[PDB]
Amino acid sequence: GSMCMPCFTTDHQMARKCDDCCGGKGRGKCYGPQCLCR
Repeated sequence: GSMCMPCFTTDHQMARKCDDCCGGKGRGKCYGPQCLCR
């Protein structure tokens, strides 16, 4: 699908994980339930 991985509000480190999925610092955004690569 569009998302690299989910974003869950209950994971306080979701932003870091989403960046990891998307290849590093600043590369992913949590937008609602989806981590999307910028």
